[PDB]
Amino acid sequence: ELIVNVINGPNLGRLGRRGTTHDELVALIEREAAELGLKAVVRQSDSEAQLLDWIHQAADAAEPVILNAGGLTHTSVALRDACAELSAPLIEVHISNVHAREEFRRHSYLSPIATGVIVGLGIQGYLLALRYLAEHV
Amino acid sequence: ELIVNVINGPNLGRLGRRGTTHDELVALIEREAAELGLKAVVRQSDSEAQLLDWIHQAADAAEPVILNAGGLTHTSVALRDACAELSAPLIEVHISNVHAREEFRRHSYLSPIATGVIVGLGIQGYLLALRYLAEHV
Amino acid sequence: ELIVNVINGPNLGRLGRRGTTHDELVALIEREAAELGLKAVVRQSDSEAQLLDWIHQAADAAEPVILNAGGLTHTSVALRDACAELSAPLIEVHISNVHAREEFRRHSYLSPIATGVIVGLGIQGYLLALRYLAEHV
Amino acid sequence: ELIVNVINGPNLGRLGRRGTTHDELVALIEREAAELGLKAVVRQSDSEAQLLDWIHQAADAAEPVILNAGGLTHTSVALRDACAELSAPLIEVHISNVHAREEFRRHSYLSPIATGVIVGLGIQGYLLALRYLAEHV
Amino acid sequence: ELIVNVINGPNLGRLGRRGTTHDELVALIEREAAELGLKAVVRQSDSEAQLLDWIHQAADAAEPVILNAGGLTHTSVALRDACAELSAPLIEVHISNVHAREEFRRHSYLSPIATGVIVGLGIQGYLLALRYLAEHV
Amino acid sequence: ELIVNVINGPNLGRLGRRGTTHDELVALIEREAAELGLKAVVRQSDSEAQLLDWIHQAADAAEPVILNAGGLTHTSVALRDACAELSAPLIEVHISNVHAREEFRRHSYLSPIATGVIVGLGIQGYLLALRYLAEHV
Amino acid sequence: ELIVNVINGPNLGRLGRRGTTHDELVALIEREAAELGLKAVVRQSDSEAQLLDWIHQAADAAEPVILNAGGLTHTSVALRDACAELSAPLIEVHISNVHAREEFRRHSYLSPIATGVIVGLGIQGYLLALRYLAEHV
Amino acid sequence: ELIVNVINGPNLGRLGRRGTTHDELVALIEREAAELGLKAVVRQSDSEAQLLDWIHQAADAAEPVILNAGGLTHTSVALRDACAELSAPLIEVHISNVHAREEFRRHSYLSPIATGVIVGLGIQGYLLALRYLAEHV
Amino acid sequence: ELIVNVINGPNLGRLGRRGTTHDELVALIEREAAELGLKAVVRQSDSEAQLLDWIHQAADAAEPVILNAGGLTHTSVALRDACAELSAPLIEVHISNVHAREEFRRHSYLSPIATGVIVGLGIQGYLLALRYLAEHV
Amino acid sequence: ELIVNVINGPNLGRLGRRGTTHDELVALIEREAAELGLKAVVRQSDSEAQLLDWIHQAADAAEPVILNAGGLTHTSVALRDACAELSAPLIEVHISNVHAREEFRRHSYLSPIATGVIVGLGIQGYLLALRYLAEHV
Amino acid sequence: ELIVNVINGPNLGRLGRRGTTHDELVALIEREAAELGLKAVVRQSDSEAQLLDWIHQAADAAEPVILNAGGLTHTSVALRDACAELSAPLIEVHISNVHAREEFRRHSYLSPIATGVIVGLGIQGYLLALRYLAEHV
Amino acid sequence: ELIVNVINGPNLGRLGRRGTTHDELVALIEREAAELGLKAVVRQSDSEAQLLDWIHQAADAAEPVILNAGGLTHTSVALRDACAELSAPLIEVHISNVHAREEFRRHSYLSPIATGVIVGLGIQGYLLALRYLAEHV
Ligand SMILES: O=C(O)[C@]1(O)C/C(=N\O)[C@@H](O)[C@H](O)C1
Ligand SMILES: O=C(O)[C@]1(O)C/C(=N\O)[C@@H](O)[C@H](O)C1
Ligand SMILES: O=C(O)[C@]1(O)C/C(=N\O)[C@@H](O)[C@H](O)C1
Ligand SMILES: O=C(O)[C@]1(O)C/C(=N\O)[C@@H](O)[C@H](O)C1
Ligand SMILES: O=C(O)[C@]1(O)C/C(=N\O)[C@@H](O)[C@H](O)C1
Ligand SMILES: O=C(O)[C@]1(O)C/C(=N\O)[C@@H](O)[C@H](O)C1
Ligand SMILES: O=C(O)[C@]1(O)C/C(=N\O)[C@@H](O)[C@H](O)C1
Ligand SMILES: O=C(O)[C@]1(O)C/C(=N\O)[C@@H](O)[C@H](O)C1
Ligand SMILES: O=C(O)[C@]1(O)C/C(=N\O)[C@@H](O)[C@H](O)C1
Ligand SMILES: O=C(O)[C@]1(O)C/C(=N\O)[C@@H](O)[C@H](O)C1
Ligand SMILES: O=C(O)[C@]1(O)C/C(=N\O)[C@@H](O)[C@H](O)C1
Ligand SMILES: O=C(O)[C@]1(O)C/C(=N\O)[C@@H](O)[C@H](O)C1
Repeated sequence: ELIVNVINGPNLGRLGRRGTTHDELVALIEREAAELGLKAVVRQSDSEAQLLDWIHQAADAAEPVILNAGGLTHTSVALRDACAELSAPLIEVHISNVHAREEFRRHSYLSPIATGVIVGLGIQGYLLALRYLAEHV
Repeated sequence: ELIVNVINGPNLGRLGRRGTTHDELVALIEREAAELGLKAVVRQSDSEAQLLDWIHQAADAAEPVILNAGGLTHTSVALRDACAELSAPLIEVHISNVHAREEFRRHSYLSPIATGVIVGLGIQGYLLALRYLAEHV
Repeated sequence: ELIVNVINGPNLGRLGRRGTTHDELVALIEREAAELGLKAVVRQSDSEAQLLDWIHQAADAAEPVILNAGGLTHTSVALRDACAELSAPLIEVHISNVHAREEFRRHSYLSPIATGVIVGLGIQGYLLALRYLAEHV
Repeated sequence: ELIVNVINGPNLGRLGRRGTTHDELVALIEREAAELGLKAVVRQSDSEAQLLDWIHQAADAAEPVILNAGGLTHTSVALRDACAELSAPLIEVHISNVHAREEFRRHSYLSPIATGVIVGLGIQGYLLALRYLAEHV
Repeated sequence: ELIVNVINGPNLGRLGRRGTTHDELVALIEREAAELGLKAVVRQSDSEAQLLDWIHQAADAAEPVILNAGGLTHTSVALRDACAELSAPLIEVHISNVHAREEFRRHSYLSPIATGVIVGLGIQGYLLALRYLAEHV
Repeated sequence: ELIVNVINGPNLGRLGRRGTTHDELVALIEREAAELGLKAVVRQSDSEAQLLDWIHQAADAAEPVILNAGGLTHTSVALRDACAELSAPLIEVHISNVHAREEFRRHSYLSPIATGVIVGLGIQGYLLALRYLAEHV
Repeated sequence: ELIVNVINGPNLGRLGRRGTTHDELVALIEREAAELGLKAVVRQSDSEAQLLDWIHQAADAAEPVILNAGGLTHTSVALRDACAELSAPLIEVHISNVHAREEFRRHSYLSPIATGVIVGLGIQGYLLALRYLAEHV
Repeated sequence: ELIVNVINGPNLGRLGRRGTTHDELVALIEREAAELGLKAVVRQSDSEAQLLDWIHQAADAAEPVILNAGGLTHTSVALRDACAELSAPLIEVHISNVHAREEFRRHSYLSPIATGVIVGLGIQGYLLALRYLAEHV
Repeated sequence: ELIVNVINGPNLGRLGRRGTTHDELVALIEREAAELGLKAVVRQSDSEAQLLDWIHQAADAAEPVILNAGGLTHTSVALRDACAELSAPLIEVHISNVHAREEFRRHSYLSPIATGVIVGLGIQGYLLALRYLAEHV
Repeated sequence: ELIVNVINGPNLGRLGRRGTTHDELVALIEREAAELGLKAVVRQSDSEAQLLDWIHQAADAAEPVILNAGGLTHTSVALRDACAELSAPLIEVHISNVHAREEFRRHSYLSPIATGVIVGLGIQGYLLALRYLAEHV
Repeated sequence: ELIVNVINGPNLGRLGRRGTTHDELVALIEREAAELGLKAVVRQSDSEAQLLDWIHQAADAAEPVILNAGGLTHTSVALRDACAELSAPLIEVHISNVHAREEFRRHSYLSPIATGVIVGLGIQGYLLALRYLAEHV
Repeated sequence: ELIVNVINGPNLGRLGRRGTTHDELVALIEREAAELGLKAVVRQSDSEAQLLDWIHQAADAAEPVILNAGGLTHTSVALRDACAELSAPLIEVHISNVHAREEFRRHSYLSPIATGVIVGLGIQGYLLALRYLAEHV
């Protein structure tokens, strides 16, 4: 199927003063998706409720999700539970290597329900997640 | 007093694809409340802030609350603290038996401040909570 | 610099039925700030996303922050991460002595990134935080 | 006919700090109406213009009105004139015995155009007004 | 000057079920004004505050006012006081002969500050008020 | 307590064409309040319903009120009744000496429930009311 | 009575690229109405629901209607039924001679309930409909 | 299941000047539904698009529908097609006996896809449709 | 010219529960358009008035239209008439073979004014319509 | 053609404290237009963008324009360029004799593209511009 | 009089990346005003129309204005003309020494109508303008 | 970097009646950008303030700008000053050869601060500006 949802959570709108901005990340993702024959829909919110609604829509549409949940990765049971309804693949992405950072960042509520997880590969992590989904149609 | 607040948290709007829908649950609750001589006000949100506001209103009105907080049961100190202001009974309800599921679901921030807790009895749990409140006027 | 942000999180709007109201707290802070030659901007929200936006603005303006995050003190990685972007001082304040209360309240995601922390001194804690910032220009 | 309008004027939203709240009053009225085979539509406003619009709608629908106009009972010719257009019964209700209070409260612009008046019987006054209308179909 | 304000108060929107409707009254006034070389601006509200704002605008513009205040004729000091600021003529109009009706309708807060008063001549009263203003330029 | 509410009713927005404007009056009040160690919150409306809501808020906050109700002084039972709920002092102020004017202005629905009344001292009346409240803490 | 409603349906906003524009048509109608001692209220919509609401208002006001329903002439039972409630005359107008065009345009749901019908006389058809209504008062 | 949707189309808001009003019809339906152990959700629109959305929601919820489509009964393929998605029963209702009226009213796009059809039994037709659905659970 | 409008009418938003969703259809169209050197603007509405406005815009821009009008294909003269203003090609598309279905679906108000018509080729019908327009520049 | 646009730019809303107000000017223009068999549409804005939009509409409608651009007369190339699209006459009007004032006011970006220019004849300048257009049909 | 308007034009919201921010400038001005016994109202816009409205309000209130018009200093006749209506002092301020910069910045439309002008003294220029107005009451 | 801003000023929305429309220009730019590996964000406004905000965003994002400012090219110091904050390249584009037209069009406030300028090459000028930026990364 063509459509892949890329959903970014809290503080990811701040990319590029936290070099690559979130707008630039959207552009990079869109270009790579077109190359792969996909259509990427990229969304970012600091609101858990908004993220939940986007995940609910992806469940109702049976669309795959690439999710970088920011701080809610480590803290939100609610976001996990929304993701548990997804029928298509869920790929967890983090820009930083969360396993090399504070202890609290080494625990994810999403990893057990995700198909797979990419961390520490920068923004290329998103592009690699897209290529997985393209080669897994 | 006639009025009981029934407040549902994250992902409870998704009932009936997660058979009984949330609209149907509202109908069942309303019917049982009328039978018991009560009026039930049933509300659902995926927003912690919205849930907090509803709990604040119930505190200011000295109205009892039946609360199924969804994932925030396990995670939100803020929701607990809002519930601590309530003067009337607080009944915690979960549809599933949270004690039979993942370890993280066996811990609730609400149970220590609730009057009581019903889990694992399905949607009938709400109806049983209503009957407690009716027989405790 | 003149401006200091005072940001209150969940349930702090309920001060004075939880004697001093939040409006009164704003007045007290404003008066003390004028005495110190500062301008205080006091804001309160029960919404994590709203708190994040206010912290983002303070980062972009290089303004100091006095933050009483309420229940999110103990639970929100996202709020921590927003505060990590601040270049000016961050002073954590709690009205109650959180170290004398439930175990879960003795852990803060903010303390490790804050300049300093004041707890248990009541509403005067805010005024003392302001005086620190004034004497540290 | 099934429908009865119950219209409350200024300060009646403050019931229960001025024990029974306005929400509770609505619940009590609704329950009694169902028992009587009626449907009660209960509305409250501190705005004369809003009350006038509700009375205008009841005139256009030929629906009966139970009206507790609050302070406007004693002061508003405009509200009287709107009520003069009603074709169905108008029942004036006051919770307090207005004849036992200040002199200005013993004069009503509505009493001369009302079918009848109940005062001093508490919130039961509304329920008794409903029973009149039910037995007068 | 060309412009005359015609301002109708409470219950005057109900003309023609209380034969001529308020829309028809506007049409009649507009036609007569054009014949007289004037421009009539006709407005109606059940809101005292709205009437006050229209009178305030006419004061700031030094425009004459034809005012049929409905029930507020007999009751509103506030409307009187707004009219006291007018520099151009104020003509009070009532469709019915208020002196032939209930005692309370025979007292007007506006008559002492009006240039003159027309009552009991029907809707033609407005047209006669316009002709006064035209012949008094 | 720091906060005092100053509430102006109908036509008081027109000050300074009815020299000192309402904006200027707000400035004068704010300055005097700061001198006295108070915070003044000054509001004006031509809407009775809006005034009622502001008085309701002051009742719920146990804050004192300085009220110049304009024409509603003489006419509104509803405004009186809202003021009767206040627990802190109510000071009635009029700029003009109402006892030297028309007979209808010599009767107030508010005076019997007010702590005290200042009339005829101009805009300084407000400043004197503030000084009373400051010396009565 | 002065008021006549002129109601245009789908595609009539496109006049003057489909020479005379709809704005110009409104102007022509208004001028002719003034000459005849009438007031014309001219409205156009591509929305059936909006047309229905305008017809409902004309029924409640007992005002005559000149209706050029565009394509809905041939297709809408709902519009017919709304027009059946009118007590004053209904004049059907079409700019083009619908009887000289496609077969489907030679059938109207409105003609059987209209007083009369004018087709093929251009925009003058509206002006002639107005003159009928003026001479039939 | 408890919930039944009752959907009324064009001109059904005009009931009771076209004796029983639409508000009264809602009341009658609600009462009968409660007696039968159901919950009725009654909606009316003159907009085809709005009716389509309500039918779409009933399809997604697998809820039964009682539909009186007004004039669109005879004309709308789109409404038919929306109803074809319903999995629960569809009961077509008309207040009037459409088979005794104009020829065009004797053809329905909905009858072939409806479970059954009630016509000519007045407003009781709705109540009888509800009783069918209750006895067919 | 680059731009082609693809306009879908009633019930086409329901694709993929009526496998391919409307979002997916948009993606497929966009990709094929880019391959052909075109830009496709894809819009869907259940509102006739909205469809009319989109067709009006395409007329004013002299842009070609691919139109799948859903049920309005068979019923709307208004939509036909809007399409008659188009100067660029109009291609009618239906996913299903309408000639193999109910008799009423074998009649189209659009076919006589369309350049051409594709039916029964699924969603590929849209892509084939795009390729026609690209090879006809 | 009947319609003439009269467009006023910055500071022209302030007429009558800068005797005749802008409202009065509108009235005078409307009356003169009716006498001449025209319809005048009079608009005023302090926003260049708003003026541009009004000129764009007049270009699309092939309607004549009487333009008093205020200060933008001397400064705005953008307004000139919008006026260059007009096909019907453009008449430039100024109330004051701009040639007798500061040097900067003696240069207009509009005069070279206008049909003609009237200055220094007061508000009658507009009426004379209207009479030109009427006699030039 | 207490009130002074401080109005900033285009690009002045960008202060502190173009050290002192606009928020900080507001704070500095407010503090200095309080010291001088004044109340400063500080506003900034990139919209000429918005600046014009603020100047219009200051004219109607007979309040003094400190104006740093940004680029419109050199270009806007409209802003000049609005300022010409002011009866109280107008003080022109620029942060930079405009006489040391490009030739076009050495010409101001405002200087000839201003009381006086301060340039090149930084943000202190505003504070010095305030002190002028305070010593000139 | 991928993103380039293309910003069009006054009257550029009117392209294609002033053959290629603004929508078509957007399409052409988008296609060329994709070919070059860029993402173009194309915006048009007749509002100087809106253009300023878009330039401010591009400054904060360190994104390059292709700017065709329309008439403001020749007149706006404010727009120049906003562009002076840009750190990435600024390319000035005009469709027409401004040096062959009126004298006032041969002067630009933007040229001295732009990297470079393209005029007179039609809409291809934008595409050539994009190719510069792509080859200058
Ligand atoms: O490295 C990442 O992508 C992160 O998701 C960014 C975060 N917030 O935006 C973190 O909280 C996190 O642990 C890692
Ligand atoms: O079983 C329940 O009712 C739950 O509250 C549902 C949840 N979210 O909606 C859970 O997160 C939960 O643990 C149990
Ligand atoms: O004592 C405080 O100031 C607290 O921040 C208040 C809280 N919510 O408003 C707490 O959750 C907390 O632990 C302490
Ligand atoms: O007793 C009552 O019900 C009253 O209507 C309440 C009032 N306001 O809410 C009064 O002003 C009144 O006289 C009595
Ligand atoms: O006769 C009139 O015109 C009146 O103003 C109508 C009223 N309300 O609309 C009255 O209250 C009145 O006394 C007379
Ligand atoms: O003198 C005053 O302050 C007054 O309150 C002003 C009024 N309206 O604004 C009056 O109606 C009044 O009697 C006195
Ligand atoms: O000729 C007319 O006036 C028409 O009503 C115009 C139409 N739409 O605007 C038609 O559909 C029609 O048949 C005739
Ligand atoms: O009799 C009915 O219920 C009808 O549905 C009412 C209609 N519109 O509201 C008709 O168009 C119809 O044929 C019958
Ligand atoms: O097959 C199609 O594409 C159709 O247009 C779909 C419809 N509604 O969405 C029909 O009403 C139709 O006849 C065919
Ligand atoms: O005299 C006029 O009509 C003017 O257009 C008024 C102005 N602004 O409203 C001027 O700027 C002008 O030069 C003349
Ligand atoms: O130096 C100043 O304060 C200026 O007003 C700032 C400007 N825009 O914000 C200029 O255009 C200017 O010439 C000087
Ligand atoms: O030729 C161009 O692109 C121009 O920028 C268009 C204009 N407005 O849209 C002009 O004012 C201009 O001089 C040239």
